[PDB]
Amino acid sequence: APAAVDWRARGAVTAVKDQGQCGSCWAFSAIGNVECQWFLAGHPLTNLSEQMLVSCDKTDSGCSGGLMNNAFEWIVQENNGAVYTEDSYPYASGEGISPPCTTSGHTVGATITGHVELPQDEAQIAAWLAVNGPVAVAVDASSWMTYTGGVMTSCVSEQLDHGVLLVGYNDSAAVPYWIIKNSWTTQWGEEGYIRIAKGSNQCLVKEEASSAVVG
Ligand SMILES: */C(=C\S(=O)(=O)c1ccccc1)[C@H](CCc1ccccc1)NC(=O)[C@H](CCCNC(=N)N)NC(=O)N1CCN(C)CC1
Repeated sequence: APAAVDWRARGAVTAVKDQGQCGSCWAFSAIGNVECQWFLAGHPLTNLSEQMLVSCDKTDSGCSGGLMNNAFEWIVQENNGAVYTEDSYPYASGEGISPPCTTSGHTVGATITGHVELPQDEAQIAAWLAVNGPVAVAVDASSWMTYTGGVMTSCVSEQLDHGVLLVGYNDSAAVPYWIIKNSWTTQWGEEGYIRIAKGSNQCLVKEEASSAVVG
């Protein structure tokens, strides 16, 4: 695989978002993945709707949490692959209350045909990401509360509790690392991103890795 990949440098990753006071991290992870996959299929980079998932995906629990794999399956099986634009279905749950699901009035921004669940293997995930783009991952982020920068090497790795987006890696660095897009504003971490060490299953990053499929 390439020594290092950074999909942000390639124009494939939208701005860092803010879930607000809502446990919708799973929807931010799934949507960020779709955004990147849609771009990488040759379409313009477009913000898509986390609210669609939070309000309408009843196999998940809105501001009380969810699974990115459930979100991808909902999009395909219950929403015929359609993912609405952010502009037409804007985020409204930042104070913890998700408005009721609505269908009419929204504009489809992207379409997916399925999703893949990747091996629980950091090298295989990296190699897949280099060719196929950013990957949704579940992590234990309990120990991320005071992170302000650097490569994390003792992430508490005990219980999957958060969903984020792998956007790159660097195997050439002194301490190889993953580059992760979080959804806690750009004031958190490294302009909204975190680097965790790569090779040691930091934060259980290998355990629940997946991606939408476009086309
Ligand atoms: C989002 C995580 S967070 O950004 O809120 C956060 C904050 C501080 C530290 C760490 C993370 C979301 C929070 C859901 C929540 C739960 C209780 C009270 C209030 C909000 N976490 C998740 O949605 C989580 C994502 C991991 C998916 N993978 C997995 N669980 N194997 N999933 C769930 O929380 N979740 C899914 C499973 N279901 C049985 C329980 C709820």
